[PDB]
Parts: sequence; C-alpha cells; structure tokens
Amino acid sequence: SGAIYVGNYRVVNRHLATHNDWANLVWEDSSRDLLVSSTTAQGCDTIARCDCQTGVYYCSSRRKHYPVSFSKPSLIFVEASEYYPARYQSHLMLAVGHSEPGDCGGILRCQHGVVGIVSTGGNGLVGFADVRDLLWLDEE
Ligand SMILES: O=C1CN(C(=O)COc2ccccc2)CCN1
Ligand SMILES: O=C1CN(C(=O)COc2ccccc2)CCN1
Ligand SMILES: [Zn+2]
Repeated sequence: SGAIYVGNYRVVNRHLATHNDWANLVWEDSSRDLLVSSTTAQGCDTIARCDCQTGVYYCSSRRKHYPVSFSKPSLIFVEASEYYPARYQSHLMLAVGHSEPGDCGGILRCQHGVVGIVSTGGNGLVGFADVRDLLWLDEE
C-alpha cells in the first residue's frame, strides 16, 4: 500500500483505489495502474520533473529503502500477478529489486522529488508507475 500526497491530490495504484477514491475521482488509467482522487488537506510530497534513472524506493515487504537504477517509462509486458492478468502496462519503469503485491504504492524518489510508485513485481524486478509526465499534479 501507499500513496503520493501532492497538493490536494492522492495518487494511488488503480487496483488499490477505495470507493472514496472513485467517488472523488480526478483521473484514472488502467493501462498505467494509476488513479488520482481529491483531498481536503494539502500533502507533503513534491513530484520530480526530470529524466533521472537513479533513485531510492521503499519496499514494505523488507521494511527497507533500496537505491536502484531504473529504465525510462515504457510499454512493458507484465506477467500475471495476484491483482492483474498478464498484460501490457504503460509508463512503467523497471529496476532489479524485490517487489511483492503488498509493496505496491511504495515511493521511488530522486533528488528532484517523487518519481513514481511501486506497481509490479516478480522474477527479481520491481516496476514503478511513473508520475513525472503528470504535470497537472503541480497545480489547480
Ligand atoms: O491465483 C492467482 C491467479 N492470478 C490471477 O487471477 C491473475 O488475474 C487477476 C485478474 C483479476 C484480478 C486479480 C488477478 C495471478 C496469480 N495468482
Ligand atoms: O517510510 C517510507 C516508506 N514510504 C512509502 O512509500 C510507504 O509506502 C508503503 C507501501 C506499502 C505499505 C506501507 C508503506 C515513504 C518513504 N519511506
Ligand atoms: Zn530526478
């Protein structure tokens, strides 16, 4: 689990969004596994605006932050998981590391702020749903 809190937005994995998320929907994209809902209180996170390929992510199934190198956001085939069929996921970044289903929502961050959230796992990789192209998260 986990979310990004930027201004009056909550960014979560689409597959973990609550009824309250969907009832307060700003934007959602199944292909990216992302959903954004509205908040009352302002959030503590800043979104990275950059093309960094190195950063640190939080892994709940290890209670640890890991430094990783990761691929640029691309359209990637993902093997079936507990929460999705085998399918193509877009805007996805891969790194070598540990990721289980419960790790979804862990933040990947760089020097410029939050890059993305954990979205995929298995076969010794961790995948992150990028948010750095969502410039609209920074206003309104
Ligand atoms: O037992 C299972 C079966 N799996 C699946 O059902 C894959 O599809 C989905 C589809 C919809 C919702 C959640 C998961 C993955 C591996 N474990
Ligand atoms: O303390 C941390 C962890 N962080 C997170 O991403 C928390 O996310 C997860 C994912 C699943 C459940 C609970 C937490 C922020 C930076 N360091
Ligand atoms: Zn960066």
